[PDB]
Amino acid sequence: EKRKPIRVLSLFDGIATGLLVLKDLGIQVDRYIASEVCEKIMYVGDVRSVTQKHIQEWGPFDLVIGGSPTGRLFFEFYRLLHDARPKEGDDRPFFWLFENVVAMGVSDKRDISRFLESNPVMIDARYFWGNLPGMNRPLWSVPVIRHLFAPLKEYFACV
Amino acid sequence: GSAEKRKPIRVLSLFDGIATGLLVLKDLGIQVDRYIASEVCEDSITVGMVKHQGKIMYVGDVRSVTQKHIQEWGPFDLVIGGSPCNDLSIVNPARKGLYEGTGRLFFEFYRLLHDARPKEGDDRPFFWLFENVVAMGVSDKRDISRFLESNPVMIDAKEVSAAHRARYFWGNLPGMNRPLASTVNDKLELQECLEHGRIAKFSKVRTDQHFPVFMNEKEDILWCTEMERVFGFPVHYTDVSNMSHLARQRLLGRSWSVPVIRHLFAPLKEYFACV
Amino acid sequence: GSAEKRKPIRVLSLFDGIATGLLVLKDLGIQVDRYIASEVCEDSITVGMVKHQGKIMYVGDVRSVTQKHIQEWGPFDLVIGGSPCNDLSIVNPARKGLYEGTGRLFFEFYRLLHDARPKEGDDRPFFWLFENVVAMGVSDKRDISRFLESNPVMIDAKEVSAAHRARYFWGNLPGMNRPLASTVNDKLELQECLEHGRIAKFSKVRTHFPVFMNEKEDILWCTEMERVFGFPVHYTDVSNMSHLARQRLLGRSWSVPVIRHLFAPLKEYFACV
Amino acid sequence: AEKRKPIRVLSLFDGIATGLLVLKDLGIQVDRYIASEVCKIMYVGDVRSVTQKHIQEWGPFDLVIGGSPGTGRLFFEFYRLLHDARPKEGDDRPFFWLFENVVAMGVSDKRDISRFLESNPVMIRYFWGNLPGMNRPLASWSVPVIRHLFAPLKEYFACV
Ligand SMILES: Nc1ncnc2c1ncn2[C@@H]1O[C@H](CSCC[C@H](N)C(=O)O)[C@@H](O)[C@H]1O
Ligand SMILES: Nc1ncnc2c1ncn2[C@@H]1O[C@H](CSCC[C@H](N)C(=O)O)[C@@H](O)[C@H]1O
Repeated sequence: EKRKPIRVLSLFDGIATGLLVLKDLGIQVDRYIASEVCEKIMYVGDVRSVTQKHIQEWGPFDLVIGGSPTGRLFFEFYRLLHDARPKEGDDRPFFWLFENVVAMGVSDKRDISRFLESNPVMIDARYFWGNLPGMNRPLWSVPVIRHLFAPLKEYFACV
Repeated sequence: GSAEKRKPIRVLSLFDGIATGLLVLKDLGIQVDRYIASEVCEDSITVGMVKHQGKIMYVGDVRSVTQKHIQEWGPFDLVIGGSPCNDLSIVNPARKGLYEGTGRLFFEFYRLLHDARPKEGDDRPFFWLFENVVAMGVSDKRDISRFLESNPVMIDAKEVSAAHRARYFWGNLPGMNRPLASTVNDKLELQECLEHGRIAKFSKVRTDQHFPVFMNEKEDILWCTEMERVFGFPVHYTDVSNMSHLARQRLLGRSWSVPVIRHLFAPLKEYFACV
Repeated sequence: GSAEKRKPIRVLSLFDGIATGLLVLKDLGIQVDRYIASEVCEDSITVGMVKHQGKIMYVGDVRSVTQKHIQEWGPFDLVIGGSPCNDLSIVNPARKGLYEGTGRLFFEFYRLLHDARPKEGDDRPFFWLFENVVAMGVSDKRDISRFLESNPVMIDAKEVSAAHRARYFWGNLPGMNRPLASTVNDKLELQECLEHGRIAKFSKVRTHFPVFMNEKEDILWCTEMERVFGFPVHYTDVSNMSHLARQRLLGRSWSVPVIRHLFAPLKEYFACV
Repeated sequence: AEKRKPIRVLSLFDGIATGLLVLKDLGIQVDRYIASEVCKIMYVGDVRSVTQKHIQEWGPFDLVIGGSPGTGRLFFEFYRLLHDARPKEGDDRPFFWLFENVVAMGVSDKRDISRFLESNPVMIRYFWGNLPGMNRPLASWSVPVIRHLFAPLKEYFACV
């Protein structure tokens, strides 16, 4: 019931973008685990090696971020999301973000919006899906993720 | 470890095809509470609609099914599915893989399965089955096994039928890898599947330059009824809706082998009501 | 007026189609000694050869059967036939008539019948049946009746089935004009012939779109037409035939209950199971 | 097996009195000549009015002729008359027939007529018949032609 430092799971293409944005906002970090798709802050290698058991042991996680500024990188992210989400009945704050380029298949955008149950924020240009306050939508990339992540200051401890 | 009357089974069937799951469950004597099927091909929907007398509740495209739908229509005891394989098969040179094309339909399964399983603390029996081809990329198979947290069982219908048909089966059904029982009911040879006045060249048939049957003086391919027997279906199972022989052969070519599904489903008799 | 054991019936079927005659004879319990069929359509031959387990002896084009063949293959007790009608039907404006085109095929029947008739002094029972359409020219009907020395009986399958099909039957079968029995097997309504989840617009089909399904208009399915003409379901589900080929085979066929009505008095002449 | 008797003729020929003139040219006695067209020497009108019973009553017949110097109607009416007038099995009495048509006919028509009559035609016009001399192997108005064709009839029937 009190503000604690954030714990992060990153499938982002830039393994350190999330940590830099978080420290840029002054948010304390108790955990930051980075992974990549290829083909305690910690690098864990291929996402193909991260099992659900690893997600359990390293967790709990408060933030899950992924994407890159083809669709294989989304579903992997999706998997991690599913494995890191709080179970039903747990109301603790949990947030996620997924970025991709606007130049994508219209089918890809529709599929991602369906799977995430959310419509994207367009920023001229990139697409950003998330459940942060302000990313609710109808129907480098560092400072923009900073502004999008700003509401995390009202949920986790700041230094 | 508690006592209760065994209840009929509730099934969610994605990519249902010609309703092999319901046919097999009925043949095992398992009572079916409800059977919700997701399918888009109108020929397959007509087959399942006719041959099972409107028991199936069709819900259309698997991508039109939300988690809210799974909760409101559920609970489900059995979630089964065999997604399209044209973008997974190494035979296709234009295959887009598991993550693109029609391959990503697999994730819909992965999606709805997760929406359908019981919440933590619910010890109710819950079973699932996902089927696909053996001849896919090693990376595709590895990734499917990663997402399902299960390693597949390889079963070939040739052991229990007259068809060469090796498939991967992921799932938590009891005793999936157990040996298959060969009974008298199974037609192990192609000759047993042919119509009167036809001779089989080989023992088993493969799904060129081969017409598998001789009729009098000429060569010939299999008839629709003969493939129905080859795949284990009742004769004339696909004889609906004026569809061409090519349409029926296509429907049967994508389907599950009935005795294989029967082998996989049989242990469900110890969990649900039986007629 | 003499005594003898009833023997199985010997049949010559010209223009046999999908072997309706053998089906009807079996359904009546009449034992069939031999069934020789003349037919040229490979789809029809396949239907008859599969559905009757090689009992039929196919002899090909009716024009390749000589009188010596009738003697050597015979004797026959029953000679049946329904010759093609495309050149007799007034619906066809290119019709060549009874004496030209495929109309003259009738005379082949007329020929073989006369080759199969018992000789003078032979009182053995001998029956024959020739069938064709009602919608032919008056002169063609008069000439068929003159060559066969018989006047036709008009029977419409609509009395014992869900199909409008009025046909002329020449022959000497006992009591061909007697009233038809509407039994319990008879599906008099098109609705009784449809598959699950389809609704019939009309009581009897005349072959627009005769059925509704899920608020969508549709033509008859193959099994539904099989029921409409009185055949067993899936009787024509052989040989990878297109749906159009099945509809063609069924559209040329005899109505099964009508042939059953016509053949039934044969039970008092031949061995029955 | 008896002495020669005058000939009895059934004519469906196009040309009502051709056969009688040819028979008189050969000096053959005629006891009966029944003439008909498709449209004791009697004309009887339309062949549609001629029945098996009329054939039996006016008969017996020794010679049946038909044709013309579509072909289907003419030939099939002739074939009906030939069948009705033919001697029954066991009757070995002399019986002959002839059918003429123009050579300008459908090939299928020629094949069908040869099949029905069980004979191959004499080309000259086409002439089918069973007279001695009209026996032919498989292929690959003016009345003296019928005169020579009918010549063998004076060895089977009485001559004036
Ligand atoms: N988007 C979609 N939603 C639901 N079903 C789909 C679909 N896309 C394809 N399908 C169906 O998925 C099926 C995969 S083949 C599986 C057939 C089934 N196992 C049987 O035994 O009959 C095909 O029939 C195809 O029509
Ligand atoms: N020259 C020929 N010799 C034998 N059969 C022929 C023929 N020409 C056409 N036929 C056949 O004669 C049939 C006439 S329709 C009669 C069908 C049959 N009464 C039934 O109930 O099924 C057609 O099937 C056609 O294939």
